[PDB]
Amino acid sequence: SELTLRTIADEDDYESYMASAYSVFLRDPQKDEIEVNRKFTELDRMIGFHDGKKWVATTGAFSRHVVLPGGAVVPVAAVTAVTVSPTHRRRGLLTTMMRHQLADIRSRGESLAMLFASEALIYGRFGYGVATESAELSGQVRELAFRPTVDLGDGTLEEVSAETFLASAPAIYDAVIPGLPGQMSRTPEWWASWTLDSEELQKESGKVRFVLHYESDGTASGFAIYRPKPGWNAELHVQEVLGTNPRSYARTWRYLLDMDLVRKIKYHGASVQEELRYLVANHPSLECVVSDAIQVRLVDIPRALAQRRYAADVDVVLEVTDDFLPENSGRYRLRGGLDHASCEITTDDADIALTVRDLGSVYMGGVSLQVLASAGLVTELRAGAVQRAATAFGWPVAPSAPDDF
Amino acid sequence: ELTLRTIADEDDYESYMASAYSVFLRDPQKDEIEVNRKFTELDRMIGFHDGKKWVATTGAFSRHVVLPGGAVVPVAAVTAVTVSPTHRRRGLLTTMMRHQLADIRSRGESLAMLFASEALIYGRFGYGVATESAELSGQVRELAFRPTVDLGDGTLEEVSAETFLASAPAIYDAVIPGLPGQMSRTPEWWASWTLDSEELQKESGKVRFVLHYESDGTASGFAIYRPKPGWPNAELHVQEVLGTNPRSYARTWRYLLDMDLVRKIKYHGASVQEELRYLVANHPSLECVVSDAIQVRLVDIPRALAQRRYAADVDVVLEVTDDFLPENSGRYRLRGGLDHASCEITTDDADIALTVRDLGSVYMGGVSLQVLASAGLVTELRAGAVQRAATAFGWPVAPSAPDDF
Amino acid sequence: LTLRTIADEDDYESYMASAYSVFLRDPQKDEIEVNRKFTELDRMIGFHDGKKWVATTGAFSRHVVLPGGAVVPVAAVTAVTVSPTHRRRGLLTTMMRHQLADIRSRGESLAMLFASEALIYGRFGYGVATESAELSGQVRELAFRPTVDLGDGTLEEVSAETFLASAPAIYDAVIPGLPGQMSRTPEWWASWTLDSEELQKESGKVRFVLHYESDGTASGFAIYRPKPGWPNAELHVQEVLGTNPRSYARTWRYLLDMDLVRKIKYHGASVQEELRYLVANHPSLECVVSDAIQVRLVDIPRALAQRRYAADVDVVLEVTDDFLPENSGRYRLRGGLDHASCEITTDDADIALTVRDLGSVYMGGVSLQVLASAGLVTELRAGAVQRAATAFGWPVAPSAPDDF
Amino acid sequence: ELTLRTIADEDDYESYMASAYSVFLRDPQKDEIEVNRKFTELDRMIGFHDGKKWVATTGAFSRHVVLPGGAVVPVAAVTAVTVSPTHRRRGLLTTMMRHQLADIRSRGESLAMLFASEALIYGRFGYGVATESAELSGQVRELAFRPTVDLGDGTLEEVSAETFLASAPAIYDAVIPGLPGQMSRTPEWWASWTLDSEELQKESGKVRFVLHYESDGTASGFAIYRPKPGWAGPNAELHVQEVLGTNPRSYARTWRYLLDMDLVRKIKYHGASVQEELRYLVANHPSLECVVSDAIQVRLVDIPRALAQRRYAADVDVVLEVTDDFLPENSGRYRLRGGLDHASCEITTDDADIALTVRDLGSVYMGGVSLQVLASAGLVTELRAGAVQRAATAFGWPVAPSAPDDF
Amino acid sequence: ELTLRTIADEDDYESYMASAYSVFLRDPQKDEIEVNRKFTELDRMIGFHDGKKWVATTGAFSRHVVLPGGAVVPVAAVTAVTVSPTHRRRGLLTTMMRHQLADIRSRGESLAMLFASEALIYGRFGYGVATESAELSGQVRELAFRPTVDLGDGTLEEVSAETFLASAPAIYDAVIPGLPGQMSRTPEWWASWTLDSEELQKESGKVRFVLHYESDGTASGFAIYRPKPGWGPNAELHVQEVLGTNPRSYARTWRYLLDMDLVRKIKYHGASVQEELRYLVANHPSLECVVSDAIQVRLVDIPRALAQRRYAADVDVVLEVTDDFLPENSGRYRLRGGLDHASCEITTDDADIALTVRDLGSVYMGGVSLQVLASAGLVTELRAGAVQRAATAFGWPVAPSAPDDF
Repeated sequence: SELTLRTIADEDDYESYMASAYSVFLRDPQKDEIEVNRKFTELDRMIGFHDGKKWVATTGAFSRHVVLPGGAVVPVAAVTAVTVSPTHRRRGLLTTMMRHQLADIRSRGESLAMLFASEALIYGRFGYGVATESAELSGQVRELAFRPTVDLGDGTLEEVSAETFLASAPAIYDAVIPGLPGQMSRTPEWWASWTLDSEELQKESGKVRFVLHYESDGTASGFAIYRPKPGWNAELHVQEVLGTNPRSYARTWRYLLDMDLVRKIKYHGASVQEELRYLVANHPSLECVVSDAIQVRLVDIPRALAQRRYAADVDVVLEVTDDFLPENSGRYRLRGGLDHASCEITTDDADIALTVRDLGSVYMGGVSLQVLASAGLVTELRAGAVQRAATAFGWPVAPSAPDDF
Repeated sequence: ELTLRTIADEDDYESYMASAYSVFLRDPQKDEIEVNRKFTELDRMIGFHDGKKWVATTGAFSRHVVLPGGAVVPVAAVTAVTVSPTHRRRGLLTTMMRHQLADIRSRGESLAMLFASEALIYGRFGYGVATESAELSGQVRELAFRPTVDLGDGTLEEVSAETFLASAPAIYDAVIPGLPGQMSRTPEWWASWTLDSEELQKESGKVRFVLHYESDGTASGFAIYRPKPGWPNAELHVQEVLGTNPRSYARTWRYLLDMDLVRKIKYHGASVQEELRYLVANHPSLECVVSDAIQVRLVDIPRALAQRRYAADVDVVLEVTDDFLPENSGRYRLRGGLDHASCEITTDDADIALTVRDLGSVYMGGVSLQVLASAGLVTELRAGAVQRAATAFGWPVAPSAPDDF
Repeated sequence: LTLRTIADEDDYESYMASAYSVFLRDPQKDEIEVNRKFTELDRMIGFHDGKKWVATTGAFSRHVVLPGGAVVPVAAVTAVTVSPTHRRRGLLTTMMRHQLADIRSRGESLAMLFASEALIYGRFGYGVATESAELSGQVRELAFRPTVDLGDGTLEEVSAETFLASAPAIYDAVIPGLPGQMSRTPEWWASWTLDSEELQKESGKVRFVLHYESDGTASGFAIYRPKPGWPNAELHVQEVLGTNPRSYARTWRYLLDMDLVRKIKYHGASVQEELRYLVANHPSLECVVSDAIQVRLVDIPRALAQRRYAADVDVVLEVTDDFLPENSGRYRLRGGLDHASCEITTDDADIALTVRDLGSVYMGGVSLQVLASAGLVTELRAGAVQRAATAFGWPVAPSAPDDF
Repeated sequence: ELTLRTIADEDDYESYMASAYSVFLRDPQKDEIEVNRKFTELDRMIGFHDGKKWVATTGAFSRHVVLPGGAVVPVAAVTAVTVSPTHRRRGLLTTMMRHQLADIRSRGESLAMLFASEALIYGRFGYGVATESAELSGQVRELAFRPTVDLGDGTLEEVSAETFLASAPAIYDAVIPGLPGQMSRTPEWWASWTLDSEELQKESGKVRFVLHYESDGTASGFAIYRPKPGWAGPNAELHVQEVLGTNPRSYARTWRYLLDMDLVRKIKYHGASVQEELRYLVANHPSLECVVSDAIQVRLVDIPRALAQRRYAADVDVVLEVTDDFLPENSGRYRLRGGLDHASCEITTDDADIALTVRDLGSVYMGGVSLQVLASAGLVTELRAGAVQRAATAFGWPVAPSAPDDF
Repeated sequence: ELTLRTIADEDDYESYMASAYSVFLRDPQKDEIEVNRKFTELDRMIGFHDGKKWVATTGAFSRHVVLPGGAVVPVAAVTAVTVSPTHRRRGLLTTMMRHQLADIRSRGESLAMLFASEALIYGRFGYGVATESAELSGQVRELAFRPTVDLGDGTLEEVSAETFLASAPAIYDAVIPGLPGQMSRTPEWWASWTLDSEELQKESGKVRFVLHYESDGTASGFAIYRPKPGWGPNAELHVQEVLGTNPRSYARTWRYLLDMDLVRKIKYHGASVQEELRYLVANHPSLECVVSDAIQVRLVDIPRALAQRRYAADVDVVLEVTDDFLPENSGRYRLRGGLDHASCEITTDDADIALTVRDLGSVYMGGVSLQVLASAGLVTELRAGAVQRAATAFGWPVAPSAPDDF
């Protein structure tokens, strides 16, 4: 079979392309999600191999924008639909698609690519490093009272339709995400996918429901997305809770936790430092399971390092090795702080030796460079450099998982 | 008719400990009671006695804890906090803690530490959760390391407790200056930590000890673990693994993971940033459950803040409120960095308002001050203060739980 | 917020949709449509915020069998919900005052409410008066005692239409001796026999059995659903009744000897279901007892005079009604097997109790003596509680009617 | 008033099948009823009708089965054996089977075959369990092969049902002469075997087809399987329906394809042979659990012809005193002389060597049950020394019989 | 420094066995170690010692096994195969097995046998799985027999170990000539098999013994089992062994266990895959049957081993045998065998079948068909028709079964 590397040509090609990706993951095509995700799909970013009659490998990317530590919003390739047919494994198709993709990503001005760890077929390859984690939070709602000093405010709550939700939630989201690195901008089209009452999740629980929190003056200041799972021990499956101030956030959670016929609540994909964890008076009642979320592939190292901000002053020379794309290998001087950042090639002595994968892992402040060094994955060349750089690459607010893609 | 008093003699000690186990619905563990007597100070074991039996207890061990920066300071290790079920909610627990904190203050100890598993006083009296632990587990067949992990030329021997105790203290003493939260281990504390307790034999099996030797014969790592034979589901329950360099640590874990007839491994009480988590190539194969470990009660706030070091420079004024011990309330100027730290009463404008409980929570660098502020528990009074203070109160190495007490 | 009743059919479906939504469920369209046929819109009250319903409380006009066989009108309260954004604001209490007042003005002396209406469990003077049993076990372990006469009867699996031509007459014949059961019009039979999608997913399509005497007379029936194996095939019995002991036992034996069945379940049976005593080895038939029907007495003197009593009783009851204080008072009850009267008196009181606890003992399913030993009922003169407890009992325990 | 009759028309056919599914506590599977109609002969589908509904059923398909030695003989594939619960234990099952067995012999079929899952007549009427099946399962990561197993240079493609049916029949036809118990598959039987039944979609997922190609392009192996995506930890499963190959390399390579598939945790093959080659390819047998259970029951209706139609693992000259309780006209004393290349059977007056029932004779007929074990159990009686041992070996076969496609 | 040596004295023995249990993640079973010493030959227990503890072990018992055809030949019962986890993949297992197999051959033992539960060397060194066992289990209420099964006039008695040991050996000795794979049981081996081990007491209960008597008083059957009391009601019986000298005593003894009052479930681990109980039960689906490996065979003297057993039918085949671990056994062998004869010698005639010594061992006890190994690609047919004839001859009408544990 002669394989052709090409992009999606038309709409029937798109549906066949997406059908093959679901098939590799042992799943039927989710037609409702395929239709709503088409609205922000760029066909010339959806590449793959075709054997003349079917798609045998895929790799796509969405043009998105991600918040960096410090609040800067930079373009990012949201990589998705990474599959190879099981009949075509270990034949170079994944490598070829990824080489073409990273080259196209770099030419578009995107300094990095981001990829959910659940894209298991390329986990930990090609320079992708796990940079963000998520927490699954769960527990009995009767055991999740808040600490008494938590102010709930004078707010009110209303369960509303999707249309009403989408008229207020975007403004709330836009206001909070500058302080939540890892979150991504949501156009109207991305909100449509994020709030879709997908058939897949209805079967797991129930129809999606939307809540809005109002200040006393009527201003929308919080929202929640969740699904009920009636008893078969009724459960609430929370998709997202956000608020522009601590009272609306706490009041919205208190609303979900005080619902009468509910026994258990679950929030998959929360931040490992979700404020809910610290509102609860008795932490052992709220289980916290931590796992991978987002992998980062740095594609333009100097621009990426210069675009984010750093928790403290740092002046360090990094000997960066890029095994997959050796043209990115080089020795860079990083000068950064809270309000400034620059990165340039230098011939001075290197302070730290590390790979582009490990550099990507620490880029969002969710993985300590010091721990990678203590593990033997990163090498300190001059005393005190790793400790100072680890603090600077960290951030007081942990990165969190964006909406699924 | 109740008397507040300390333990008088050896029969009094055994009755005292028996009542503590009884409150927790357990028979007295004679082997643990016997070995822990060797470092028990009777005049630090207080309680209520009704004339014929003990009805409430609260004890403390004189220990020494590593702070962020490596300084080892004296600390009261609070233990045996019980109240009889017929005397609950009558003020006995509060009275015992007032006397205990006063004695701790009178001994010059700037802080007390308390395991969160002391459920009867969880979150009371100004104690704040400052350290977490992770339960790590998974199928050993799925826990291969990343290929760049150097295992070194080391060798391993399974040894008796006596042989283990001839090498493990020197290894432990060398690594803990970089592991805040760990406590000094005298010979007597090693005897308890390495006790082949009957309780844990029933959960799995007899304790076993491993030593890792460098090529020159130098002991550089150790492991404590118990096997749980199949009931094909044989498990290893790891109690502790440490090494003085990345190679010995990785080689010792590889030894446990490659052991024949082993199916599953479990490490309860690891660090949430346990080096093993980043050695494993496929993170989803190693489940990570995060929970409370150590609560901190600051007893001398200025001295405690001046004893630790800070991840970056900080100059912040803290308005501290102590509800339980109002004599500690006041306005303190903290000036600290990597190599210096001072804390003093000041009349300058306050930057941050918080309780002594929340101050204790961030004290070991395991809880972000920024998250406590975003939750509404801490109040920022002047712009930018919390972010700078949160970074400084953090640490590149997360604190970890010491040996149980 | 506006307190009002249902206006039309679009208002009705939105009203019912909100009730399911409060209970975290999608609307069951098939059940909503079939239940409309016995719904009176002016008995369906709720709160409306201008665009949606935020609270509901309804009632069906039904008739229930009392101890002794008397059939009295009763309000079958249903659809008690409040939106989660409007909880703890008095809406449920307001609706219940209006409903109980309307119930009293309609001449209904009492209200009945399934305990599964968890949102108002144990409030407003409702007391648990009837229990139900979930019976289950392996069919191969449920042989009957040898003296059980199965008779000469025959069985046929038949369609719903044929079932509805004979089951009402069988039902109407057995319920005079089964307190707690309610009359079933054609509309209620239509709901009771609905092949609901909800229950199809739990098991399978509804099936109907008729038991015929040797002369051809239908004398028993069964409603059940199969749950094929996923060996562990189950039968989910909804109801089995017979006009004589042979038809009842023969119909159960039919279900228990079915070839591919492993386990059987009867949820909502009587705690004194005769099946429990036909089985030779009781431990093979598990019996889990739980609340079924709550009673709210609305006109106390009329209610006690309508039922009959297992033995003679002459007692003075000091009744306290916290929710509806107009019913509070001191009542003299004189009752027996064939007579019953009740009126206000000024004589010395023998027993002090609430209307809730009075409602709990009203159907003979809860012993007044047990309520007294617990401290909920207070004896004022010696020996009164024992005599009243026996009289308020009944040789046949009350049982749960068809769901509403 | 009950009438024993055959299916009359198409509405009658659907009511007949509807009653059979109802007896087994199931709704009618419309898709399976429709595709199985294509090889259903209405005059072989008998039952009892009370004037308004079917109250008992028993059917038979005209099929052909491979015997030890490779001979393909006509066989009655008995199916749809049901009785209404209100008419059980009244002789209806016995009557239908008497009529069916008589009809089977007149059609030239020397034997009938019946899946053990037809629980209503398990072990009755002279049916004896003659073939077993194995449920194979395990973690795919633990199922590496022995290193000396040659996978060959072959290639694999996941393909549609239409393309699958263009190559799979030829592969099947080539291997089954060496797999006693397998049945010929016409296009109509392939259509049922490859149906993406709604029933099995709910248990796992949509059916999938794999073809193995040699280096020259020749199709030499195939697989039918269904994915069961994950639903605690990850646990995606593969439910294998069938894997066959014309050579050891295509067979092993096709299994290696299923076992190395990404995102798979567990694999299951229900209805495999108890001597499935996969069991011996796996390096670590304890990783592949093997549960053995009944598969096919055999009812011999023409005893002399049946023994003369199969071949025997070694030479045998034995006199069998056969007792047939249900059909006493088959009772008699038969001399069997058979081997690898010859077989004959006729009534004889010589002294009998072995006494046994036709049920027990049917159990050993396919080489899946040792005649020696039946004797040690007390079910078969040896009349002259050494007879059972020689007859047991000859009635055996180096390849165990295996379950055919479901019917 | 490591030393390869045998056990020197009794304290050395207990330290040796302690290390073997430790490798298998277990505390030493003192009661089993004591009773098994009585038939342990110290000079057959080899291992590696580092100067202060044992770091590797491999032992062998001198036993005798019944072959297809009834011949009872000496066999090495290999046991206690361990290596410390700190000494893995350094050649210790290979060295111990080279020395052990060489000693086995010099002692006149034509083969070695090894339980598959010795997981550390599963499938290595030429050992091939030759025998399987079945775990049989089900609800006793569902296990009625076929009606034509004659139970006889026998009687049953629950007896003490001493009373059991006065009759069980004679019953056992009478049935095993027809049960290939079973091994002779001296008094010392009976003592281990009937030990009321603390390990099995914890899994269920104290061992119990049953004897079946004919009408004339003759002991004709026995059973070994342990009760597991209820902990829904669910008391279990764990059967260790049931044997009878005739079909009636076997069936009656099983009927006794299945009709025992207050029992819900019965389990027989380590039965034959052709255990007679499977065919007595009227409804096979009520008796679950899980088949797994039992005994591995290592042929060390190929010509004598092939000549010592008998074959189900005549065979004249030339075997090209490859022995990778012990290449001195590699060669081309002509096997001529039948029901009453067997001979084997090296030949230069054309080979008919090519196979390894491991696969040859797998088919040796009649529990694995050579034809299936050939269809799997593990065995190669060189001339047409050879495998089919050889497979039948290597089979046997009675399947091999697992002996008592060692």
